[PDB]
Formats: sequence, C-alpha cells, structure tokens
Amino acid sequence: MESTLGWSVQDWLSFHSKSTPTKSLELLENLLKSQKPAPEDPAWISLIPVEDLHHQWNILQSKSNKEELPLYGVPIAVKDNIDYKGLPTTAACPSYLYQPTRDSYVVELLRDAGAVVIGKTNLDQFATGLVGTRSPYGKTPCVFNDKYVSGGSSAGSASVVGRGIVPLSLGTDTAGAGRVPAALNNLIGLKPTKGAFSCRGVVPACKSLDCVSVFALNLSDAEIAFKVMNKPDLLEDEYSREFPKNPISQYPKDLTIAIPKEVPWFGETENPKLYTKAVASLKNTGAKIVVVDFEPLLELARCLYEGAWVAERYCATRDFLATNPPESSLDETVVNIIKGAVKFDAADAFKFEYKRQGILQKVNLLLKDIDVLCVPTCPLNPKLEEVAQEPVLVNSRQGTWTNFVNLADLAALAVPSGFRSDGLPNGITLIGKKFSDYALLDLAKRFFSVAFPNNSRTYGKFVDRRITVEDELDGPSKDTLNGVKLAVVGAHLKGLPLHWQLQKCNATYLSSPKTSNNYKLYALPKVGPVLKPGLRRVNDGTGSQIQLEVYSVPYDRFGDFIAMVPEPLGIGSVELESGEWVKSFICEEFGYTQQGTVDITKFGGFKPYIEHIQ
Amino acid sequence: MESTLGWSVQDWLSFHSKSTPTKSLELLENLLKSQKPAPEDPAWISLIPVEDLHHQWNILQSKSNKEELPLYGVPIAVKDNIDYKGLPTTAACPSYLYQPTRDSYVVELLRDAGAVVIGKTNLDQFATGLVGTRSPYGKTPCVFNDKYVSGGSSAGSASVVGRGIVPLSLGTDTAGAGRVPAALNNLIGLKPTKGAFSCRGVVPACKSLDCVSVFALNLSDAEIAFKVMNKPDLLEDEYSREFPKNPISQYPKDLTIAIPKEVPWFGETENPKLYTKAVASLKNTGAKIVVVDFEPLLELARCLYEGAWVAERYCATRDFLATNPPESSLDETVVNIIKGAVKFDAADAFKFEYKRQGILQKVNLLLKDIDVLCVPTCPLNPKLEEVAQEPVLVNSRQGTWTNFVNLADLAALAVPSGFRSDGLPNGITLIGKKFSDYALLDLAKRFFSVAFPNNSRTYGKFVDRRITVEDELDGPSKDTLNGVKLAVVGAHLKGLPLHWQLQKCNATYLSSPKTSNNYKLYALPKVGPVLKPGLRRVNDGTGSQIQLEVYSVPYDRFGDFIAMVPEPLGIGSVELESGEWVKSFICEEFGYTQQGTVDITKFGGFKPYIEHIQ
Repeated sequence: MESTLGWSVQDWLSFHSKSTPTKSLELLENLLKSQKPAPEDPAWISLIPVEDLHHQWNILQSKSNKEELPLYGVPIAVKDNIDYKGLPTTAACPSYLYQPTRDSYVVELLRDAGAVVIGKTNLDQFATGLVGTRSPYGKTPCVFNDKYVSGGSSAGSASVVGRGIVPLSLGTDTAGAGRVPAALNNLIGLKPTKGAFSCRGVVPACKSLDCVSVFALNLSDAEIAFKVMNKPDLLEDEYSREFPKNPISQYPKDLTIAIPKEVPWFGETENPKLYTKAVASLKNTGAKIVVVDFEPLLELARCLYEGAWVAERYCATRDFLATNPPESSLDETVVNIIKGAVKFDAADAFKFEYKRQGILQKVNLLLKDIDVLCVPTCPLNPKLEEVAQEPVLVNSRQGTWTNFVNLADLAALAVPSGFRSDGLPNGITLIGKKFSDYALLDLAKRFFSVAFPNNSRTYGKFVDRRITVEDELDGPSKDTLNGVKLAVVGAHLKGLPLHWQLQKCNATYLSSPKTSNNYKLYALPKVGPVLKPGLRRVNDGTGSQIQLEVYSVPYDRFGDFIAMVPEPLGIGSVELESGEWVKSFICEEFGYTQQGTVDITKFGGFKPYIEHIQ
Repeated sequence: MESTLGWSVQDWLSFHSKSTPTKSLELLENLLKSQKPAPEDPAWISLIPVEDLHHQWNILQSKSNKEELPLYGVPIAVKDNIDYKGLPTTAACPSYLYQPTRDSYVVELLRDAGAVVIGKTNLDQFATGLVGTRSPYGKTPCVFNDKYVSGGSSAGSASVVGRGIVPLSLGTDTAGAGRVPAALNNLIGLKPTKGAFSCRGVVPACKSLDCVSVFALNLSDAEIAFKVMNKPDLLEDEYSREFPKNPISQYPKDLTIAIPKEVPWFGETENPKLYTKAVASLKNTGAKIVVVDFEPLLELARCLYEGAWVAERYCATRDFLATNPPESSLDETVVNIIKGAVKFDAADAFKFEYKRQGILQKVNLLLKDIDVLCVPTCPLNPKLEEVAQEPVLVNSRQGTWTNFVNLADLAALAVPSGFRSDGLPNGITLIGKKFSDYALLDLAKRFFSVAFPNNSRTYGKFVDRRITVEDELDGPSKDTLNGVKLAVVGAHLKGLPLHWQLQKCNATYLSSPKTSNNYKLYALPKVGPVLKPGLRRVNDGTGSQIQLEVYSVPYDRFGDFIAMVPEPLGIGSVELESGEWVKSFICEEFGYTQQGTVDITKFGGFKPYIEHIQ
C-alpha cells in the first residue's frame, strides 16, 4: 500500500494530517503486524496487542486540538527498562517481569504529545553493558551487517530506529548506552543533561548517574523529543532537576572545542580516519579546536571502574537476587558484575566519593576554558564473534570516551561521522556543560553542513537516501524565555556592525515592529568606526514611525549588555505601533543636537540610510 | 599591666600599635604563662612552649605590612582537630597523636593575617558529641558554672573564648559543634557555608559535611575571622568551593523568617521564655515571621541518625582502630557510635543517599519562599551529672535543631538571646542559604539593637561589661564586587521612596560624586504619589553640578533593576566631576518638556528641593 520504513516524525505527521482516523490507523495497524517479537526479531522483547493499539488510538481521539500535538500518532519504542502501562517491564530478565499499572513519566509525556508505543525493546540485561549481547532474549545485530554487534545496552531501540521501523525510541545511558549504539547504527543519540528527563517508572541501574535518552535519524526529531520530555517532576524522582530559563541555543561560531591529546584505538585502523576527518570538518565551521590533556577526565572514568558505583546496581536488584531465581534467566556476566558490590562497605562508598569530588575539582578547572569536547563515540565496531571471545575487554574499550560524562554532570550528543571502508558507520559525540542540549543540537547541524555538504547526509541503514530538511532546528521554544523585551534601531539590527553584542548575551529575536506615531531618527556625528542612530520621542505631532527589531535579553544578562552601551545612547522605553511600551534604545538630547546631526526620519529606519553614502 | 581578659581583636590591635614589639611579646608571654594544660584546665589539650611563641613572634616581625594585618599579634586557640605545625594534633584521643608538617590552610591563613596560636583546644573524642564530656583529657565546664557542661564538640574553643582568654577560637561543625557551645557560653558561633573555609589539614569526621567554624565575643571579630578564612583551596580539599562575586550583605528590612510550627522542649521551662522573646525582638526589627511545618527538615536530620553517614567517621578512622590501641585512651561511647558503621553495605549507603536527595527536593521547595530560619540553638542547658545519667539522650535532644543544616547545604550563626532566671545564657541560631554569611551577621546586629537596646549586650562570662562598638560591621569588602557602576540622582537616593529598589537588587553604595558642570535637573510633572527628577546634559555652557549617589549593581541583577524603570526615564551615562563616565539615570527630551516641569538646577540636587518643598 505504502512504505513506512525510514519515515521521520514529519513524514508521519503530514500523512495523518491529509488522511483519516481509519486510514492512518490502518498504516499503524499493519506497521505493528509486520513486526515479530521473541527470538525471531531479537530487537523487540514484547509488542503491543492489536487491541492495545486501538486503545491508545481511541484516547488519541478524545484529544481535541490534534493538529498541534507535535507527535500525533508517531510510533515509538521503549527500552524494556522504562514502564509503559500497556506492556510488561522485564529489563531483559524473564523472571524480573512485572506489569506496571502506570506509565513512566517520560512515556506519559510522549503519549500526551500524541505518540503511540509499539513495544518494549531489547537491552543488555539490567542495562549492564555497551555491547547489546548480554540478554537471554537474543543478540541484537547491527542494522548494516549481521556479523556485527548493535551496541548496548539500548540494543533494540537503536536497531529499530536504525532500520527505520520507528522514527524515535528511548534508551537509557549511565556510561554510554545511549551514545555507543548511535555510532554503530548511523543514528542520532541524545544523552540529555542529567535530571532533565525524569526517571519515574524506569528501573534504577546507577540511579544517581542514570539518564533516559533518545535515538532518532535526524536533529529535527531529536529536538521534538527533547522538547517533549524536558519536564521537571521534582517530587517523584529524586534526581530530577528543572532546566533554567533562557537556555543557550547556539554556540559562538568560534566556540572552543577541546579534543584529546592521546587517542587510543586498540589496533583499530579505520575509525581513526573518520575521526581525524571529523575534527578537520569542525575546524572549517570556524570552531577553535584545542588539543587538551584529558587525564583528569580519564581519572574520573577510572573511578567508575574501581569504585563502588556497581553497588548502585546491587542496591536496585539485591532483593530480587535473594529470590534466588532460575539461572537460565540471568546473564552470568551481568550478575557477576553486579555482585562485585558485595565486597564494598559503606565506608568504601564514601572513600570513593571523596576521590570522585577530588577529581571533579580538576575536571571543573579544565572545562572553565572550554565549550565543547569532541570525542570519538567509541574506538571499535565489534563483531559478535569478538565479544563472545572477549566478553569484557571489548566492553571496557567501548567505554573509553563515555564513562566520565555523567559523573561530571555533562550533556552529550552522539552524531554520525561518515563510513569506514567496509561500509559500516561511526561517529563523534559532542559533549557540553549542563543545560547546553539545544546548543549541542545546533552545533551538530553546523558540523553536518560541513562534513556532508549540500545534502549528502545519510541516515540509519538508508545509505541511499539524503536528509534535506530533517536536520533543521526550531531552537528553544518561547515558553523558555524570561528576558527583557528590548527594541533596537541601529547598529544592533541583524547584519549591522554590533548585532554580535546581542548574541554574546544570548538575545532571542521576537519581531520587527515599528514605533507608534511619535518619533524622529538621527545619524549622530561619526566618532568611532561605526555609525549609530538615535531615536527621539517628541510630541509636537511631527513624528512618524521608525523600523524596530525587538529581542528578549535574559535578565541575568542585561547588565553584560548595557555595559557596552556608551554615551549618548541609553536604555529607556519606546512605544510601539501597537500601543505597547517596551525597553529600548533612546538618546540624550545632547547627542542628536551636535554639529553634523543628520535628521533621518525620512528614511523609515536606520537600514536604508547606511547604504547610500555606501 | 592592664588585664587582657575580655579583650576584643581591636583591644589587641590598639595595644600593639601603641607599644614596642618587646612589650607586646611580654603581654603574649604573660598570657601564655597564665594558662594550664589538661587535666588542670580541661579546656587546653596543649599549650605552645615559650620558644614557639618567640618563633611565631619573629615570623610576624619579618613582615613589611605588619600593622595593615587585620589580626596582627592576636592570640587564637584551635580545636585539637585542626593542624598547627607547632603542636600535635590529637582529636582528643591520646593514641591518635600525630605531629603535622604544615599548617592546615585555615591556620595558615590566620597566621598570614597575623594571628598567634597559643594552643590546641579540647574536644569530644573524634569530634563526636554535642556535650563536651566525651574526652579522656577532661570534662570542660560551662564558663558560667562548674556543675554545667560546656557543650560539644568544640568544647575547649568555647571555654577559652568564653573566659576572655583569647578573642577568637576555631571549632568544627558537622551537626552542631560550632553552635551548641556558643549558646551555652554566651558566644557568637559562626558556622560558614560548606566549603568556604578549607578543610585541608583538619581530621575528617563526616568529611562531606565538615565545616571549620569560629567562636567570638562579638560580630565584628567574627566577620574579620570570616574574611580571612573564607578562601578557596580547590586542589587540596575536595569539598572546598569559592564564594561567588557580589555576596548579599543585608537582607531587606522585611525579610521572611520561618519558625517551626511544632517546637519540642523536653521538659524545659526556662529556655522557651527566651525563644519567644527572641521571636518578638525579630518581629520588632521589621521582619515577617512565618510559622512553617519543619517536618521535611526533621526528616533530613533523622536521615543522619538512621543512615550510613556514621560510616564517614569509620572511614576517617578504621586503620587506626585496627592497630588495636590502648583501652584507656578511647571514649567507649564514641568508638561504639563509630564501629556501628560496619553494619552498612555500599549499597545501603546509596539507598540512604537516594532518600537524602528525595528529602532535599522537598526542602528546597519549602525554602525558596523563605530568607532565614530562626531556631532555638539547643533546647537544654545540661548539667554535668544529667549527662552522666543519660550519655546518649541529652546528646540527641541537643541535636534537635542542628542536625539538618549541612545535609541541606545551609549557612548558620549561633547568637545570644539572653539569660535564664538562673543566670545561664542561651540563644538563637539564624540559618540562611549558601553564601549568606555576611547578611546573617548583619541580621544578628539588627536583632541585637532590639534584643539588647542602647548598648546593653553582654559577652562571654562578662555579665558586667557592655558591647559598645564591637558588634558593628564592615560588610563585605569591595574586592568581592562585580557590577555596573550606576549614578542615581532622584527617588533612588538614600532615604527617598524608591531606594528600596537598589537594596532589592543587592546594590552596593560606592560614594557620592557630583556631575561635571554640563547638567540641568528637572522635577517632572507629578503624576503618581512619587515625585521624579531628570538630568539633561547640555553643551552650551549653561549647565551646573548635580549631587548623585553611585552604586555598584551586580551585572547579574541589573536586568531586574532596569525592568522597574518606566517611561520617560532611562539608563544611560553621566560624566562626573572627575571626567569619568558611569552608568546613570537619564531622561527623554519629552520628559522635561511636558507641561508642569520645574527647572530645579539651582538646588544642586534632588534632595534639597524635596525638603524645601516641605
């Protein structure tokens, strides 16, 4: 009838828009029928019954402003880690199987945004691994080549978006499980700033470090997902934390990107090529690339390995393990790992925590200079064979670049970097300070325009298709501003010499209105190398309207900005064509009174004027 | 010659400034000699031998700013918990004795600022207790009466400062040891924001909760000590953290002060009479007292008794106990409290941390609303023999207000509230948010001037002496500032109706310059109930000089300020008498052109014209 495989969020929406509440249930009805559970498709642990689909779809029908839910009837998958009321939760352990009577906060949000859950996706037992092989439900393969591992622990979620069954899936990520699988499947892996997404209704692994995460095929959809799940939840998740107002949206073009001085590849020879390339590619966005000694960070990861954090896993599972459940239910590697906790007492937990904080001091000194870390997502693309032969060594290696991110409270975005000779994908992860998530998205779009020029970027398994438009970003929503509505008229307008002064203060554009009928404009005598105007409210009726640009300037930032404003300009209030009043550039009478003040009200705004003695 | 007993820091300083080095030294020697170690004075574990005094004195004399040193030649004591290189550190356990190479940073900062260490003071063993009695070296009495307990664990430090022996002492505070001994000895106990004062070179107890603290006879001395010790030490104390720029120096006159709904006294009859009177004096300062459910805070405190924090003590101390050490050198209650930690898995420790985090989510919501908490410092004035009956009960009742402050990351100040009919002191601890230390000191001063009207405040044992000038405050020094220099000319002046807007944005007064003679001042048409002026710069030589006050407004808070500036005023710039420019209130043309404007230039400033107009 049609083919859904590889449809973006947008694709799915526009279909549903020009189609009907039965014909678009048809498409979902048999997308669901085309899927297999169990051992037959190792990617899916359970699928929704056909009747559950109907039920979700009914509720989607009560919703009254349908063509506004940013995710209306978009199918999605969820690590069998994260509760959904419709299906059981397992954590890739058949005997751990419980039924939640309530959605995950995060599922609940996406359902409210109009999404349809399709089934619980397969993971490394108890989210413990970066391979994707450590599950009794089966070994999920890389979407490109069945000799190859999918990555873990979010194995099924990466696989199912990778072959485009679904445009979005959820994973979790403590130490790489939402990053490593992006690389191996040519996907986008967003590891949100910690605490931004709630973990209510997700089974605890390392609670104090855990994050729900998202796989998509493009920046576009990753953003949509992130906007929908970045929601507080304080009283029901002990590690939730509200995002601040005025989140940055875009780094400066010459932002500082650190790359590591020592890069271990462990024998790999293809992956270093793609990395080297990626860096050069950043250089040509105009980023300042600086080579940094990552020792403190690798010190921080050695904590995770030597410390008692394993005991978090133990804390979460020890009652169940005392149940002494059937052995064919447990992955021995996972169980063994988790029981390492027994050797650590309360005092050791603290001793290691002291060490964690010590290293954080160093780590915080390093990051103060730097905006973004660029890191290979992972050294290897392991074969199923290699991890069977080395079930541990391979796992550690895949943890090289991912382990420190959560312990240092950073945000990260795993993004594709091209293809090795053998036709398999790898990538880089961009790591930013907390709350930088929209800016990471933005920086990735900027890296894509260089590294896959024109529109050559590929997605998931679809090596023969091209992103045109699906890597575009909304940026943060208006909901998130809390600034001063300030109007500009001169050097601060788009393109004019001082518009940077607005960007340095993460000013956000609002609109281009005109002043009311009350105003006059003047070129003041050129002192510096920039020519500047100067508004004037004068009411002997003789005033027309001047062309304005209005920007929200974040409250905590306005000082930074007004420090740059010299005599005889200032910030007062100008009345708009709207009758509304708004903070704005004004001028001491003195300024427009000097010799060589040209009246410029004639020309409508400052724009025309500064181009005709030009 | 005269008696040193009860001398302020300033007493010490003005003697040295009017005396010869030799004569000063004599006074220090005499002082030193009049002291007796333990057991004959239970307060002192060790005194410096005369040759260390000389050695200290000499290092002082080597300095070429010696007079400009805020603590020049002031004697101080330090808890036998805190390293001074000239004496042994004990933690009040004879067999723990060791002899440090270097000073603890905090003592090193005191020394650099001129302090002379006279000796190490007695504590509850390993700083475990709120009573002062858990010590092999002796049971230190309340400086007011022999049959009463000094309070712990900083027991010595409160004795010597209470007896006017030394104007400043160092203690530590995990769950009340900097606070309870102040209430009980009529002292000021400053417990700073976590991480403000370094913990390098102090023996850990609950390392993730430890603060070094300060006792003093008066606010002024506490502030001075604070300013010297509040310095970052990130690379050598993994819990050290720098104060940000622009710390608040004063709460608004009408700040919110929370008190508890339910206030347990455990059969105390005297103490509640003091607490109620303290509450009333604070109502009398203009404060808004709110009755708050303290349940969440009390949940956090019983997190510490029930939880695995006691394992931090074990952590600090297990190697030492393994070396099966002499029985007689140990306090059995103490070692039992500590050995109680072996019950706890790493995984239990995390479980308790999850809970702690959950309670904090509730605490931080409860507190956003509030500026300060007012709490009885401690319910009881325990007698020595009451403690010998109840070596555990009394301890924990004394903990009913102290146990949540550090777990929640708060600042605190234990301050005196008067005397119970039987002649004993108690008081009030004021609890503020992180980095609020300066404003807490100022609030205490405000409290005093109502609680102890026309200079009738007592200090230490000195029931017959009167605080004249020593509770006065410098506020934070100017190098803590980072703001926009802003001139005001009108209703924002000191004493005028809109001045509150500068305090509410945490503005700091700089000075009172005039403009250059290029200025006119106008009283704008009275519209609201608040009259307003406007500056006009004019070139034509017809200007004059107008009074201003110039403030520093944190860059941080300037948006909040400008947001309250309406049409026709603005913020631009003023040239000062000095030729310097400086942000200033300015005014639209349209402002001083309106029907009803008065030229007010002849008055040389807004204030003279308001008083004339009356």
